[PDB]
Amino acid sequence: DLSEGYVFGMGNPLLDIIVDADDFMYRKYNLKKDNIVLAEEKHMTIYDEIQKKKKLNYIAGGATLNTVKMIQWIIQKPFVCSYVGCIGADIQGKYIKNDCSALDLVTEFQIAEEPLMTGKVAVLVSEKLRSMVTYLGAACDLSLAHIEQPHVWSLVEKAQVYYIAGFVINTCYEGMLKIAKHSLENEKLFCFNLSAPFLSQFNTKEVDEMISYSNIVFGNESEAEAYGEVHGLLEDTVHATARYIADLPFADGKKRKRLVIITRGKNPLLYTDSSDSEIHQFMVEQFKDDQIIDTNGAGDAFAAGFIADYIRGKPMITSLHAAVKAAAYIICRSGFSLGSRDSYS
Ligand SMILES: Nc1ncnc2c1ncn2[C@@H]1O[C@H](COP(=O)(O)O)[C@@H](O)[C@H]1O
Ligand SMILES: Nc1ncnc2c1ncn2[C@@H]1O[C@H](CO)[C@@H](O)[C@H]1O
Ligand SMILES: [Cl-]
Repeated sequence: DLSEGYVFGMGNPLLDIIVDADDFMYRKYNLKKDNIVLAEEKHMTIYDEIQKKKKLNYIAGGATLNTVKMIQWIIQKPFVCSYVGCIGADIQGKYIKNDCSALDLVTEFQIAEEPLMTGKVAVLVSEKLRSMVTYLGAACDLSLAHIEQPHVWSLVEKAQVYYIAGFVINTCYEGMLKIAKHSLENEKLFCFNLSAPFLSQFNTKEVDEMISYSNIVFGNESEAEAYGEVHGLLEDTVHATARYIADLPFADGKKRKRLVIITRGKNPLLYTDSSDSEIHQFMVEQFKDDQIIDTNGAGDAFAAGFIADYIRGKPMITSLHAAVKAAAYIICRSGFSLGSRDSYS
């Protein structure tokens, strides 16, 4: 029985535009496998280009939004989760706003001044490669002033659990930092995600600072390798990274338990904490090739699945199984599609 607004999240509300991309698209825009890049000017043509293609799938995205709204979806109790993001005054943001409302996710969306449109992600799907080109758009306009509003900040004060992806470093770092400081101050549960390799590479200061406030840190193999290399962890990078992140001092220099979970695709995930001396591996659900529909958002679902159980008192191993289940459910679906709740289990 969790109170209303028990879980709070802020991030980038984005519209995923999923397309069966031709192979030349990856060479043309210099896109890499399973990677994500913020759109530069040289990428801008990709949005009108994929628009000329048939069978586009428009579906609400945003890493933080995916996770938080699935937690709300899993819990089934109305208004247990609340989300804050910046959309634009267009039909895309209206769709995202109604999508959240449809599953009882409380939202205080900031609206970017026209004509700044809501962010969009070009999800290029092919048999050989999957890659994302993200245009943040309105999501950048997410301000501290909006968060510091009385009616908006009240959602933060009532919350006992926070989830903020590393992606929000590029849009509103002062906001997520102010909340992280509040969380650690009131001994709350702060959950953070490494989100992408480029964040550890180009925003190393912000990532490490967030970790110092985080009680639970999520990451995958590529993010662990990128993080480890930047921190000079040359030998056994992935394991050394998990240990390093768990062992980092908190901001107030107090002794707390920070949980770290590194996912590794089909391979067993790793986990440990600041008290544990060992790094444990946890096996994952095995898939046949024709069973895998779309792995995009699997990591977002994993976090949702774990947190939803963990904050309800479920043991570590039990919560890990729920996390895999959430990810596996998304894998069998195209985009971050949350179907009827009755068909989950
Ligand atoms: N190919 C896969 N086979 C089985 N599980 C997967 C696969 N890809 C992703 N997952 C699940 O989603 C989580 C996150 O995946 P990843 O972002 O690739 O590390 C994993 O820990 C698994 O629970
Ligand atoms: N820069 C970003 N900020 C927030 N979410 C993102 C970003 N790039 C991709 N995503 C989202 O990540 C999800 C995949 O985990 C997709 O739904 C996509 O919309
Ligand atoms: Cl986000």
